[PDB]
Amino acid sequence: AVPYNRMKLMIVGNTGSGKTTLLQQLMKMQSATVGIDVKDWPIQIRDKRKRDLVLNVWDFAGREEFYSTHPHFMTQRALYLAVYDLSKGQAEVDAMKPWLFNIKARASSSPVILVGTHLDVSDEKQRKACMSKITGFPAIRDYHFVNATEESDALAKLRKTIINESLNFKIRDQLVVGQLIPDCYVELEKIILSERKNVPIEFPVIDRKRLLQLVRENQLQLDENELPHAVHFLNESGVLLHFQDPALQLSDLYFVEPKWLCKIMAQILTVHPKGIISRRDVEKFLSKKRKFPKNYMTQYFKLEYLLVPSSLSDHRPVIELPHCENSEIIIRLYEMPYFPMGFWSRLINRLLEISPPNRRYWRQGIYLNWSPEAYCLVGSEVLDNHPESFLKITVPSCRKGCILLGQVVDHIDSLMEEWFPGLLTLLKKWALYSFNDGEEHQKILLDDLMKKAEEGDLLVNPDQPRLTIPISQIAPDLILADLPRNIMLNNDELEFEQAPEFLLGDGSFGSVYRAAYEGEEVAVKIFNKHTSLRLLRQELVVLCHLHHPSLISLLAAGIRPRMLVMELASKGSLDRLLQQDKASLTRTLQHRIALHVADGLRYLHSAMIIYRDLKPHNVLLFTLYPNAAIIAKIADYGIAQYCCRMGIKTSEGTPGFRAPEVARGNVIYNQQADVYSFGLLLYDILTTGGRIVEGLKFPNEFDELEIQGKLPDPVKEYGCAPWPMVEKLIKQCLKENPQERPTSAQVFDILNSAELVCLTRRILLPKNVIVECMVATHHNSRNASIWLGCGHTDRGQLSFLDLNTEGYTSEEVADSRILCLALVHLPVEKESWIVSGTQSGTLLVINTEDGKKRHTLEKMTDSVTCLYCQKNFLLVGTADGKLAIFEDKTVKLKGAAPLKILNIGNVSTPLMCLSESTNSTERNVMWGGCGTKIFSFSNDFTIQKLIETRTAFSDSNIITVVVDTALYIAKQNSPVVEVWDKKTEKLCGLIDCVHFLREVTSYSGRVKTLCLQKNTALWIGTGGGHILLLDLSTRRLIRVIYNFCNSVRVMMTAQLGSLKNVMLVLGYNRKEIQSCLTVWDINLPHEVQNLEKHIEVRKELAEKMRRTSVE
Ligand SMILES: CCNc1nc(Nc2cc(F)c(C(=O)N3CCOCC3)cc2OC)ncc1C(F)(F)F
Ligand SMILES: Nc1nc2c(ncn2[C@@H]2O[C@H](COP(=O)(O)OP(=O)(O)O)[C@@H](O)[C@H]2O)c(=O)[nH]1
Repeated sequence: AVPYNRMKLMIVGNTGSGKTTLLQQLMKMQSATVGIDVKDWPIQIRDKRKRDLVLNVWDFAGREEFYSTHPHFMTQRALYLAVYDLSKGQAEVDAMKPWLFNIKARASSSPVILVGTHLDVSDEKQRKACMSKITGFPAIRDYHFVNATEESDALAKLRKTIINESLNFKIRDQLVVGQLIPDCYVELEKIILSERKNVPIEFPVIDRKRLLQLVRENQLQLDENELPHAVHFLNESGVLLHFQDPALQLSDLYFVEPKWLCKIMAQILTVHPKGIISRRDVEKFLSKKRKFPKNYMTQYFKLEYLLVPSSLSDHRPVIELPHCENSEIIIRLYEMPYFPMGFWSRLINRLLEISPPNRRYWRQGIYLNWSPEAYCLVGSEVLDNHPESFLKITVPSCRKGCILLGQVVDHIDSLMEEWFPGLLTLLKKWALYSFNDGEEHQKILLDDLMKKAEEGDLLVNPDQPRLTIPISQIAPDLILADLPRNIMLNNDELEFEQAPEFLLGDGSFGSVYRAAYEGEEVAVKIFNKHTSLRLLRQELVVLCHLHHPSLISLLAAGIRPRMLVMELASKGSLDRLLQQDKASLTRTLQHRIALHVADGLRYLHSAMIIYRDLKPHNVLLFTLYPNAAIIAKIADYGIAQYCCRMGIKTSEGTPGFRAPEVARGNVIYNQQADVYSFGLLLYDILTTGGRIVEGLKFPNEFDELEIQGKLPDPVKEYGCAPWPMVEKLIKQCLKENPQERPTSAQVFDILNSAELVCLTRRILLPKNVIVECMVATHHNSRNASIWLGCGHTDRGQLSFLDLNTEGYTSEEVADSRILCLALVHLPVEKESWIVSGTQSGTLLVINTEDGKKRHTLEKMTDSVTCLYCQKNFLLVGTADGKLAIFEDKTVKLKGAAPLKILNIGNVSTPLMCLSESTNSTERNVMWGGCGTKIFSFSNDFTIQKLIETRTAFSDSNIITVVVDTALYIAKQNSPVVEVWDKKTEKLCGLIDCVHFLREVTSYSGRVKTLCLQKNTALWIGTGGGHILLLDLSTRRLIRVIYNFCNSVRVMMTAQLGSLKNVMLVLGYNRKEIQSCLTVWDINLPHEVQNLEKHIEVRKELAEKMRRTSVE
């Protein structure tokens, strides 16, 4: 709680007025001030206990050219002077009036002194009357007309004033110098002083990390929670500058020397018509520790062939209207008292769109000429013999000019709705009509012409009814004549009813009743009585130009009852289907309704439009049939506003579905503040809308989640089944730093995957415990438990992961490394038993239910390499290839050998690829291999086929075999898989692995696992971490799957929750190993096709719509 006494002064001094001269004479070569020039000014008041008053003084430059960049520095908590000469007379105060008017809106809680200058040649008696009449214009406390350069002025009353304002001037009833601010704040300021000396001279900036390091490094005791509050406070007193604005993206940097930013305009001013200059090559001529000075972020200065408005000429150029007649041209008018500082800059910027041409943009008017058919001379014409100012648009009275005027007036009214609120009141529109051509123009304000037209669009001369002028060619914005002629109401062919029964939703400003239009069914959106035409145009700027097959469409629009006919969504909104038909949302439809909305948002954000209102009641469905082309459109663009790279300043949003910065409306967000609403939609789709009704209880609890943002784990509490690939969106596109969210194209891309609609679970075993052999549970009904054979320790462990609970309940039952496992499921006597094959060569046996039933079978001659489980025959393969046959009747027997060894090889030949077939169900076609030699056998235990494979990678032993109609053979470190036919016993195909991997990439394209789906496709798992979804048919590649693992160890097919079709996968993360277990849904090969055909369908739809729309 330390005292802090340092206020800021802003002498806004016009040119020639001697603001610098008065400051110099007050604070005890003066060519001009090129921009702001900040100084300090210490003083000690006469009172003994008077706080040390030091005024951070800004000697604001006053040439008109600089004005466009001024308002961004005029902030609150500052006493604005004003300086106008008196040798000019009553004209000088009139010329100073715009400055006071601009102060009146940029900061109106700031006291304003007002001081003349150069009283040596003044006539005070005249100007005193109008100066008193000045006291809309803010609280000009006290005029203090004073001398020029000598010392005969009591203007030091400023000090007096401010020390009164030390407690009179009250930001929220506080004291500007008496704020009991913590000592950590002042310590931050103290270290900022030295940081300004340490920071590069021509590159003043510090990052966040350095600030966070020095906070604790110098024992400040400052917490990270109040740290942004501390930054904001110091920015208020003006010792540093920080731009929280997400649209600017400069939230990372911190500016320590505010004396530098003020002069960047001056420097860049003097780095063919102006506003055209070469690339900003001067960005590297300085220190510039980046590819720009002080960071790469200079070019984001909202104050590359260059355009700058400040240096634009101030004379109306030599441009003549192609036509001249009262009948042939419309002219709109806006009556405004004072052009806000920085208007024409924003206007030129916004009107540098060329998609609604020889230009001629001067400092106070754009000009856009396509041809003698259509031009739009937006320009300032104060020549009215009146004090106020007129902004006038001029267009030719043909339909092309109407389509131009009706868009220019929307863009101007969006400028004046987002950036300049104070004007709208002061703003007063006008339309210029004339009955008999040649006579002068007669004006009528717009609020009256709108009603005169609503009554009837045949505007009558009040003097004599013999003259008639249609409201079309005088003001076609009001009667909706500037619209493509395909969309126009035809009320004869419309039969709506406003009755209660025929009602649908009620989306905020309006209602939507169903009706008939041409014979089909439609959704007539008649507006309320208290609704302005501006909202109609705000929706008809989006609904009549953009065409996309995931956005709602317009069938008509008319001004008589002010409706908007739109196509009907038969199946209902997303909310009314996420509260009733809960069980109709499968895992496919839940992804289609999130892909179509993402595509809609992509097309929106690609036309410079922000939606801002992505609720779950503005996602309409058309057909719940999971496999279609147009499932989910978007509707209710009631507050959708244009959004360039500059950003938006208003704050509209339904409480609970807003970005974190939208709620704190002080900052200016951008298009990427919408992806948060989409993430919230995705969180409300994943959990079947539980959050909706939970937020319905309390509006404060509904809005805290967009302010506090403590969202639960959706899989834990709400009960939803795990979707472990979309939970990487919901946990990514819900962040707090807007720069770190995925862009809309990048969240459409992540959602345009067949993996996401598949990876169905994902488990990570504990740190550095590894699996080498997996076996599922054949019961599939007791629970979802999958025993795993560990291999990390020298001894052998037998873990048992339980899939639904994720509890790794390992155990140590083996002495040596565990190599193979198998589950014998005999309903006879309820004998479900798991046996294993150790690297030592013993067949350990364990019962699932019995905690201790270790009936260790008679150990084989050598180690164990594989095992296989109607026919309940156990076929054990040793490293010698001495295949053994046990039996299921000896499950209780503790050590035995039921049948004889069918030895087919020696110790040199390792035998582990045993497999059966799904063709004809006859186990007699069991295949396999002993060493570098394939073989088969049957129940007769005879070798009915031995096919040696001795014919660089062609000299390796066998690993896996699968048999549906041919043979597939993998061998150790083989980029190929040697195919064989079971009829000719000859090698037919050679499916090269790395050849296929060449599209995604001493190549580690190994083959460490292999599986074969029933009759659809292969799953070839590569030791490099890829899953080759090879098509079984002839050669086609469905998809290669990667970027989730580093080495796939084992793969197999299992069953979960009494339903089949899951594909377990056990993978390495390569000495730190994180053994991972994905569980795919084996519908994946048919999915990659169905999804790709769907996408390719609607992309054709989107192109047929957009291309034809140009006509
Ligand atoms: C904001 C909703 N607007 C629309 N809504 C619809 N369709 C429906 C919306 C619904 F919600 C329900 C519904 O389930 N209801 C239950 C009772 O309460 C409301 C009606 C039924 C719909 O069509 C049959 N079509 C077009 C529109 C658009 F405005 F976009 F044109
Ligand atoms: N009329 C008049 N002008 C003065 C007097 N003393 C200084 N000036 C002018 O006032 C100017 C300073 O005005 P300033 O606010 O810095 O103008 P800016 O640089 O364009 O913003 C100097 O350039 C002087 O030429 C004076 O006694 N009478």
